[PDB]
Formats: sequence, C-alpha cells, structure tokens
Amino acid sequence: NQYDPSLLQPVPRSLNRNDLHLSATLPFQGCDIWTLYELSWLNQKGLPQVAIGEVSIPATSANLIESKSFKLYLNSYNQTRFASWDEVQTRLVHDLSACAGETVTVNVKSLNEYTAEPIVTMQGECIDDQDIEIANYEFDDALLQGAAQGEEVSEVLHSHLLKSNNQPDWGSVEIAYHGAKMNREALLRYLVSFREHNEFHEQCVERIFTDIMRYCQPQSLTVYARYTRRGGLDINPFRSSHQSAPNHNQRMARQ
Amino acid sequence: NQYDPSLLQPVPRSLNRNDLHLSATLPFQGCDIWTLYELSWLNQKGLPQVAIGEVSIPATSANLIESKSFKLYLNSYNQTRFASWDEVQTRLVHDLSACAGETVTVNVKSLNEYTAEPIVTMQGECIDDQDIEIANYEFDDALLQGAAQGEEVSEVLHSHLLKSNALITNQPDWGSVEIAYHGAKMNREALLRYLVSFREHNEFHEQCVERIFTDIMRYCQPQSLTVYARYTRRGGLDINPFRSSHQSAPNHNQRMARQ
Amino acid sequence: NQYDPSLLQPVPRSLNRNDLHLSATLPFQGCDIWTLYELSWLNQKGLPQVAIGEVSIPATSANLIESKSFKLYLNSYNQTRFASWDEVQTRLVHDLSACAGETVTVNVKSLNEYTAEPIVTMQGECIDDQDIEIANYEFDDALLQGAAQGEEVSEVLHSHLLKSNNQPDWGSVEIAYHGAKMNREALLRYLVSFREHNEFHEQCVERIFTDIMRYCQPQSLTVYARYTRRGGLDINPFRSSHQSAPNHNQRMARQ
Amino acid sequence: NQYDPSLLQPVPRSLNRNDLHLSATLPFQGCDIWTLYELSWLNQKGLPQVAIGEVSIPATSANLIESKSFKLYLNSYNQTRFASWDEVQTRLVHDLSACAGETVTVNVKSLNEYTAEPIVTMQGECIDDQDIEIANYEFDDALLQGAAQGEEVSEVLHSHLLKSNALITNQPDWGSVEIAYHGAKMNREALLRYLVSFREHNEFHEQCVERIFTDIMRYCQPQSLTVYARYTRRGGLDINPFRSSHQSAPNHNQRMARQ
Ligand SMILES: [Cl-]
Ligand SMILES: [Cl-]
Ligand SMILES: [Cl-]
Ligand SMILES: [Cl-]
Repeated sequence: NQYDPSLLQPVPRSLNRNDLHLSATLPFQGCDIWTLYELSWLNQKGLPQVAIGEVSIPATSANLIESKSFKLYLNSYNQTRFASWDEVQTRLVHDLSACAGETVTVNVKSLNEYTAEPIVTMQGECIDDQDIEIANYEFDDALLQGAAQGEEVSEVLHSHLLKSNNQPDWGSVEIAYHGAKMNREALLRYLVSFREHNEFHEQCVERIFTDIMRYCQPQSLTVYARYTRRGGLDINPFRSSHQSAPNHNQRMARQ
Repeated sequence: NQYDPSLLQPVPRSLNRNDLHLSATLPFQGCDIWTLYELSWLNQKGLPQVAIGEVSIPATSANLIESKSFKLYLNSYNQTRFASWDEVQTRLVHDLSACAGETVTVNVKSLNEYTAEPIVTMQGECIDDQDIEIANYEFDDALLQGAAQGEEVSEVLHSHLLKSNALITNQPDWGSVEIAYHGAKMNREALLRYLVSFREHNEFHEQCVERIFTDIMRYCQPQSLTVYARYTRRGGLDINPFRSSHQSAPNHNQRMARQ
Repeated sequence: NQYDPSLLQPVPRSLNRNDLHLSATLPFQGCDIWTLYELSWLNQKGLPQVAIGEVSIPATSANLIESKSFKLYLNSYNQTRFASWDEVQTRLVHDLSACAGETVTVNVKSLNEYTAEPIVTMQGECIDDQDIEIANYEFDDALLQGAAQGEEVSEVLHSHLLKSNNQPDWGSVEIAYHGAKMNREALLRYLVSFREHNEFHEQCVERIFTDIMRYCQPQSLTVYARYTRRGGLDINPFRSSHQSAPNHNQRMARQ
Repeated sequence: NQYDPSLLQPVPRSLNRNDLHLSATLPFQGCDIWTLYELSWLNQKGLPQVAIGEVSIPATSANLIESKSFKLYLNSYNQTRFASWDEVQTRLVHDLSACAGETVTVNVKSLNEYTAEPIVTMQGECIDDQDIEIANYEFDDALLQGAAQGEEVSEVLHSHLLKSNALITNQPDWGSVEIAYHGAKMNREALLRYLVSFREHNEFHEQCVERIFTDIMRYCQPQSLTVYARYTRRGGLDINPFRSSHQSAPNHNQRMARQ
C-alpha cells in the first residue's frame, strides 16, 4: 500500500443540513478542526518520520471528510517515501482540499512541539454537576422549549457529557452566547439526550447550534465541541454566528 | 449492552514467552500500565459520569488482557447505573484482577485532575535523527549482533519509531520506546534499524517490549537494563509495558504527544 | 493627518540580543503577538469603521516595531478613506512587514467577533502566593543560580507580577519547561527583580528565556508573556526552543 | 514616587455644565463608573499585589476626577507597602471621595475574579451599519433638528463610533454609546451623523455623555431617556458615564471588546 488519495471519501454537508431545515445560506460560520495523532511516512532515505497533523476545514466546504476514510488515506503514507516534511504538508493540503471542495489549512508539527504543553479544560461554567434524575435517553429537542427565559446575559457554559452512537464517541461542548439567560437543567438534559442519537460529530454541533437558535433565540451564539479520537483522528467542530475560528486549539483530558 | 465482565479476554503470558525461550526464572520484572480515556457510566439517578482510569497489571500475572475485550468490557459500563465512584473502582479492581490472575491496581480520576497536566517526552537521547537509509523492513534480530562494542557506560536512549505490522493488527499501532542500560555502549544505527524492523514482525505491545528486552540481553549483554514502551491508544485505551532487570515501574503515567 | 507609513519606526532585535551574548543563530523561535484595540478608519463613503487588529511578527525579523510609532501610524488611518476592510488588512500587512523586515500576519476582526468571549488566565500553577519578604528591587539574574536542582519534570508555571519601567508596564508570564524541577521562590524573586529594570517587552521575554536556559538548563523551554496595553496596543512575546507560536491568543484580566 | 493623594486633580462639574445651560435642577441622575486595570501595590513584606478596581462616582458629586491625575495617583501605590487589601480599598474610598466631594464606591477585586468573565456588547440595535456618506465631521447639534418624527416608541439604540478630537486630547479617545428612550421615533441617520460629529468637538467622556443627553432632550423631547457611554481606557483606566432621566446606574461593569 503506497500513497493513495482515492481512499478519501467525502460526505456532503447538505445531507444533515437539509434535515435541520437550513437554506443554502447558513445561520453560522466556522470550521472543523482535526487532530491527526498517527501521521507517519518515510523520508527520502526510507527512515520513518512521525508528526502530529492539525487540519482546519471551512464549514462552508461542500463536503466533510469521512473519518474512517481519512484514517485509511493517512495509513497510505506510512510506507511511502516523501522528499521532505514540506512535500507531506503540500500533499495533505492538496488532497484534503480536493475532497472537502474548499481550501483546507494543514500544519504538520514535530512531536517536540508538544513537550510540556498542558492539558486544558473548557471555558466558562461546567453545567454537569446537578442532582437530577434522567428517566429517558431518547433525543428530545423540545427539552429546550422555554429554556431561555432569564435576563439578558453573555455567558459561557460547558459540559463533558456528550456521547453519540456503532461504538460510542465522546465529547465535551462549550456554548457561548449573548441572549436571555439559559436554564442549565434544560440544557444539560438536552445534551444528555444525544446519548442514543446517531449522527456525525459535525452534525451534532450543527444540531445543537440550530436547536439553541430556534428555541432560545440568542443574539450571538458559538458552539464548540471537542471529541475524543477514533482511528487516531479527532474532530472538533466550531460553529458561530459571529466567529470564524476558535481562539484556542488545545487538547482536553480525554483527547 | 450493560455491565458484562464476561467480555474480558485473558491471554496467558506464557503463550508468547515460550517463543522467547526464557529461563524458568523470568529475566525481568515490571508491569503493564494502561490508561483508560473513555471510562463512563451512569450514577444512581441516571446522570452520566466521566473519568480517566489508570491500571497497573504486574508482569508476573498469569495473563494479560486482550485490548479489544478490555474496550468492550469498559463500554459495558456506559449505560449501567452504579451507586458511587467507589463502586466503579472496586468492580474494576475485582474484574481485572480476576482476568489477569493477580491483583491489579486501579485509579479512577475525575477529568479536573488532569487540568494543567503537561505532555511529556522520554528520558535521555532520541536516536531517530540519523542519516541512514532503510529499505528492507523485515524483522531481523541479528541486526543487534556485535552492537555493543563500547566502553561500559550508563545511558538512556529513546525512539518514537515503533510501528506494528499492518496485516497482523489490521490497522497499524504506534509507540515510543525508552531503553536504559549499563553495559558496553550500543551502536545507535544498529539499534534504530532493529527497532524499525518491528513493522514486519508479528509481536507488538507487551510482546514487543519483552522481545526487545530479551534480544538486547542476549546480543548486548548489559549489566542492567530497562525497556519501556508507551503505545498510542486503540479503542480508547493505551498500553505502556515496562520491563527491567532491576526496576519495578516508571515513576509516573504522564502521556506523550501522540497518546 | 492622512495615512502615513513613514510614522513606523523599527528597532533592531540585535540591540538587546547582543547584550544577552547571543549569536546570529538564535536559541529560540517564536513571534511577537500584538493586539490593536484602537484600529479605526473611514470606509469609501466616509463612515467610520472600528475593528480589533491581531498581528504576529516573527521573532526572526530583523526589527521589532516601536510601540509609540505603531500607535501614531495607526492613528493615521482614522481620517482616511479605504476601499474595503480587505484593503486595510493589505496595507497593514505591507507596511508592518516592511518595517519588521519579514512577512507579518494580520487579522482585522469586527467587534462582534468578541461578543461573549471569556477572559482567560494562564496555564499551569501560579507561583505568586508565597509568603516571602523582598528586601531589594534591583535586577539580579543570579537569583536563578542553582534554581533548578529537582527531579526531571515537565511543568508549566506562571506569575502576574511582571512590571518594568517612564510610566510602568505590566505583565503576566507563563514558563513551560522540561528539565530539572525549578525552585519557585527563586523564580518568583527573579521575576520581581525586573521591577525597576528598563527594557522593551520583547527584550524582557528574551532575557527571561536566556537566563533560565543558562542557569537552569532545561531540555525544552517556552516563555510567553502577555502585557497590558499602552497607547491602545498590547504586545505578547512568545519564545520557545521547540514551538513556533502559542496555541492560544486570548486576553487576560488586565489586558 | 510613593503614595501621594495630592496628585489627584478635581474638576468642578459646573465648569462644563454651565455651557449646557441647564436648569437649577439637574435634568438627569447617574454615575461615572471607572475600571482600574493597573492597580498594584506592595504587601507589608514587599511582595507585589495586583488587582482590578471598579469605582462609581455619583453624577451629583461637585467634582469629577481628571483622568491623567487619577492614573498618576494610582501609580503612586505601585512602590508603596500596605498592610492589607482592606487598607488599599479604604484609602481609595477616602481619597477619591474627598476629591469628588461625595462618597464614591470602590471594589478591589483579585484577578481570579475575572476568569471566565465574558466580553459584552450593548443593548438594542446597532445603528452603525448605514449606507450614507459623511464628509464633514464638524460638530453640529442641529443635525438633531426634527430628528424625532415617529409614533411614540420605546427603543434602545447603540453606536461604536464615538471618537474625540485629536488636537484637543492630543491622542484620540474612543467609545461606544447606548441610548434608551421612550418618545417619538428617532431618525437613525440624523443620530449617527450627530454622534460622528463629536470627533470635531471639544467635549468627550463625561461631558460628551451630558451633551448627548441634553441635546436629545431638547431636540427630540422624549418622555424618558438614558445615555450611557463606555470609553476605551487611557493610562490604564476607563470611564463609563451613565446619565438618565429615570435610572440610577447600569446593571453591571462588564467590559466591551475594545475596552
Ligand atoms: Cl460518588
Ligand atoms: Cl518531558
Ligand atoms: Cl490582605
Ligand atoms: Cl453582550
């Protein structure tokens, strides 16, 4: 198995967005940030090289990249000789851009760039410690009905309780908004109800964004989730009414 | 599927050790340290809980625990209600100890315990930055023949270049390895070629560490030796086998960059 | 006063580096991150526009930019009509790159990109709460002699107590390293001794880096300081043995 | 230079108000909220302390405090040893109240109190995004003549476009302003042109807010009005004047993006 760009499989963003009752004109902007922990190839002399890739795919791209296919594509680098680290970054930009349908940003970082980098947590207030009982795990977006009745605020909330299905995927999510203050029990119950829900990580973030916008009507909204890796890759979708990218890319405890 | 300890699959250590032709007395001591990044369950009221586990299995245990089965076992907690964090930790100790055949240690930590914990590298000198050509990756232990010619020295060397055989594991697995020894100085080209050759071998993880230890012992004959690998996670957990002539365990569990 | 690039004044990085006994080959890599809080100009129709600029200047550039001159240069935009926000970003890149001597990165952000952005603190452990007496404020780099005797660690430490002089400037600083564990009292005393010391912000960060490297000999070192603004601009120098840029740009409480 | 309360410079409010031709009874109530971002001093053992102060001065005080003098006064704390944080807060209240001529409120907060505090924007609709041409920036209050033609409405409007006269302040100063009123609906083009015209005026900060209030009152005649500006800091502190027919103060001190 030598280097093989045809392993990459796009999935159109439209599939789920149509499900969310979205027009071609988006309520949000943003990007999908991917971390590639397994990136490895051979140098020109056949000596293995290892790196961590950091990739940003614009949320306006026609397609996302299916994660298993991304992994298989990356494995095709492992036994292939490349002229330099620059050639590797160039090939990644080229192939991932073609697949997504829009220019993708790629940084290929040596492992020593991570030495003494701290693990971080999310910004704002954690909503997870609530003494409440969950009697049903079925997804219910109506859990947000009347969820923001409070005074006008700007607030950042987060939760580590995102899970979606067949093996489970795990995430933390940060919600920053300007609008009527949100009921934290309703928000927590809403997030927990994704547990048996099936969908891609990018799709969950867009669903949270559009449900909050519909039910809660904030003036400004940002939703940023950081998911644990599968197949050596993690995905961190960011969707915002006013912001193009998150102001930090740093790994969380489970990542 | 809810809590199911029957999902755990023991593998006798002797299966792979037999092929190393050891002495009745194990040449090394040590442990297998696992990090469980996915640990989650429900509290008594049904609210999800999340944690990171850290498990140490003695290298003297009769059995290791097969990694896929360990993943499936942990997944069985996800939808199960437990009365307390103590209960979860206690069951982990019970079930994993039963599987391995010896008492295992388990720490269940809240995510906040990791905030600000730094990513680490290994001790000593990295040997990866060499101007050499490699074209044949087949496993060759003979690459170590005559590898230690030096004056007797104490050093610590490490490499980030361990990778498994893709056919054997289906998807490649990845690791870094740290080798600390006192003995005739080891040729770093020979050692690097040898480590790289694991990508065409049939042993990885715990078996790879024991193979490296036994091959270095026989070819290089050091007075003291420690071989410690830290592998990237597969299925939400990672394995970090430590084997040594004189030492029991690494001084911590801190994660490396790819982990 | 219309737009005037000649207001920009470079200062060579060599001035201080020569003082630190540095070769032309640097012990560190990095960048100076600037935040421009006062950026304003007129659109093509004469209607004022306001934005926050984010600028990164490579630490390899021949020159830094003197802060008062940067402010005066930016004021020259205030009464000048520009075709679009893109033209403004283009002119900033052009002029700042010419002044620094290397390509500078510029992002011009609308104010609504900051709505509901949280204030952050530094990573790792704060060293400031120590019950110790300071009898002298004179700069002493020898405070670090024998300061790292401890076991091999990877650690992140920070302090909010950086001050340098004529009006005072204020900063917080984050030190991430892999090496022998540092004595936190010695480090705190060392940082406090900058109080009456005179130098540019970039110069302080490089001095901390080189003093720690000389006295403490860590395998890997990163020093990142975030200073409070003067004249509407703040400077955030980042210097690292292995890292090119910080992984977060976010304002601290005093910024 | 160590602690020196004589550095504080009072300015009588009447100096500028005289030019507004008010009634013996002030038409508004309110306060000037200041944020002190640079506050630092030494503890009894000489170790530096850092904090952010928040000060509220009643709009009825005889005097305002000149901003440069306030900066210099605060700088005088930097090298001075104080026994406790309480002592620092107490002296601030004493000295600032003496200067202003009325009791001022002072909160001294540790930096950790700001962690996670979000940046805010103002209430209501931003009026800045208009397709209009402006070429003459001279101050013109007459821009408000006949500006409120509407049916009576309650609305809140804001603009980020306040800037001072560069010659007068030497270096330009910057602010956003929020105007909440009940009355005949205000023409937004007229209001924007008027606000933009402050860049060629001789009044800013507290005086600008009072001028805006008095001009809107006379030209537009609303039943109720509040004018609140938040200015970017100069010399490490910022001023946020609030003036209202019916309201005492804003509900908080949260910083805006440029602040
Ligand atoms: Cl518990
Ligand atoms: Cl390390
Ligand atoms: Cl105190
Ligand atoms: Cl807001």
